[PDB]
Amino acid sequence: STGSATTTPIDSLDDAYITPVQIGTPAQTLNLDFDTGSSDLWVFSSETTASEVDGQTIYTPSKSTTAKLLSGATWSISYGDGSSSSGDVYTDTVSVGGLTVTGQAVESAKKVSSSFTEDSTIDGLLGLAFSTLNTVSPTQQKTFFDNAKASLDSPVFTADLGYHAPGTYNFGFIDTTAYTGSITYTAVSTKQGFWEWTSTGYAVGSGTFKSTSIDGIADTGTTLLYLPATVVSAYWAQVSGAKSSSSVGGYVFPCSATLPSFTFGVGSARIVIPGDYIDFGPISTGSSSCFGGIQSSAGIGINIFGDVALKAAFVVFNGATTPTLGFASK
Ligand SMILES: NCc1ccc(C(F)(F)F)cc1
Repeated sequence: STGSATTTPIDSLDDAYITPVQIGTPAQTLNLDFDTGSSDLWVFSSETTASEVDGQTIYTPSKSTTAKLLSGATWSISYGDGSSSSGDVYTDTVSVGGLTVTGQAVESAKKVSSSFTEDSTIDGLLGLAFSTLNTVSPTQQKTFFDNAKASLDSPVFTADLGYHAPGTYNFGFIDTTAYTGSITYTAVSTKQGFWEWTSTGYAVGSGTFKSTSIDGIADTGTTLLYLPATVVSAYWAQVSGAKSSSSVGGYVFPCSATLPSFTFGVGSARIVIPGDYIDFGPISTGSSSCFGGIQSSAGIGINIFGDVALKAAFVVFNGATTPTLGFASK
């Protein structure tokens, strides 16, 4: 079997992408943030504290004839930006773009952090990292991808994120019309539970390519590109008037500037991020200072190839017994 679903930016800056997901019988459609950096499927629900819900669509297990309380199971998660949520666990039927999994753990949020509350467009997260990171206790639960793996034609899913435009998540097949050239595959380490790989180097604009190993994770759930301080300094040095701001918390640049492209290496191949992808607009309404899409990972402890990088490519998440990551130009 296969599945295919359209993913849509939640705002004009591509801060995140939402994908419709059908949960329960009869179907309750929620717009979830597909996150290859986490491994929990959690949703706003009828159990969420009422003051913590502001316009989200909620999952109501009592209206689903296939929902089953997973007795005694709880979950609690904290993301790298300080966000947090927790609750109990149901099992139910979950369908993504025609692909159906029965008995999927659906984690019902009783408490959500303020970050999720003030984002009315995101009804929950669908984790697509490895199941070792799932937070359900005492019995760890499998991700949607892991549960679907057996019935998929191929144990892969692909991310084709658009720049200020809709994109596609495909499950079980590789759309050979969605990219140009060849797909370059590279090895994945699962030791930390992430889609972790090693980039072979970088270049700024039309400058020389610097061969150097950059270990990082492919994370559709992170907006920006977080790279070591040496790389990020070399990039912003080429932008007149750019500077690292302590009050803003990162590199800003004059909105009048034009940004150079950024190239990262995948084996012997190169993926070019257009300079326009790195512009995240004024730091405040009316400001002439703009926020940069490439920031330092020094405060995070891990390099993150977020949406800024992934939307420049067609990305294959190959969940075979030896997992690999595929990158192609598009
Ligand atoms: N997108 C999920 C996510 C968020 C943060 C991290 C961090 F901070 F631990 F690297 C990993 C994964």
